[PDB]
Amino acid sequence: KIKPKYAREDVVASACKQFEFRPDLAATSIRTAFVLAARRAGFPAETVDESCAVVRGLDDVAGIMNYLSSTYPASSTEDVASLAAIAGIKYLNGPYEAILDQWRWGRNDSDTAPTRNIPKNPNQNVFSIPTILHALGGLTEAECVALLACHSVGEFHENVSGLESATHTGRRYTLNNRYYQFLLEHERAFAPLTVARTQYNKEVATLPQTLRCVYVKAKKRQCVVNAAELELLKNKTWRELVVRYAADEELWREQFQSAFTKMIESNFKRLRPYSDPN
Ligand code: HEM
Repeated sequence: KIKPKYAREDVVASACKQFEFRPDLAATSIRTAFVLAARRAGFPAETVDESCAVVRGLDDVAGIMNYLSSTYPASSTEDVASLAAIAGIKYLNGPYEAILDQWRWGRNDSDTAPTRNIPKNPNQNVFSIPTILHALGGLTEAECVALLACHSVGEFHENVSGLESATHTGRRYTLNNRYYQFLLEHERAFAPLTVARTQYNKEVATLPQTLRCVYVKAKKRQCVVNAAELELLKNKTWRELVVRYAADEELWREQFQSAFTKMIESNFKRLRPYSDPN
């Protein structure tokens, strides 16, 4: 039955309206697509030292998801969640047109036991970034690198990373290739950041130790990036992709949409090609 009950653009439009009153939840909804995919792949995170696939800071997003599901019953919650992430990209002026046009449906709301992969080294606790990203549907290195431009939007939260009033790149509301340009520009100025225990970050059981920081200007904005994200700039092939995306927005948009689609389809079976229900 090539028969979704609803039009995918209606769900996207309904999520966008929510974002119009809660603009901050667009980027969190995008992060949620990664959280879900990382969890299906066996990489749920406990610490942002590994990735932002932590379960924390998603209450308000779950609020919107519940609204969308009530609004669109008969849809699976997983399908709705992927469309909300896509709506986040749209809201944040990101490239989403191919992702939406090629969107497939039928994601099973399975009741699957959470799994956590175990590193080969007994004294290793965090997985590398390539290990995690490649596993989100079998991504190429180009797709992995393309996906990280989601860090060009959103911000840090006290119950997730343990700090507030910081972003990756100094901006929050445009999802483009500025991420790559930012990393390359400030690569050598990033310094270790100590995240202190405060009365506001108690939800973060173990504060991250690998965060690094630059202050960018007539006031300074605190810009924060994982040491691991920066260390990849030392890898030849990774860096050439960062350099390339910094200069070639068109190429980046293509790879981004291809990666994002693989991610939101990863570890789902029997997804169905979309047909207009009308
Ligand atoms: C795999 C390595 C990754 C690392 C180390 C990492 C690190 C982080 C950190 C520290 C934050 C701040 C979280 C907070 O305090 O709220 C963040 C936020 C965010 N990340 Fe990641 N991340 C990774 C992967 C990804 C991927 C693959 C995506 C998208 C597909 C993504 C999308 C986002 C978005 C949209 C935000 C902002 C969320 C918000 O504003 O609520 N990240 N990331």
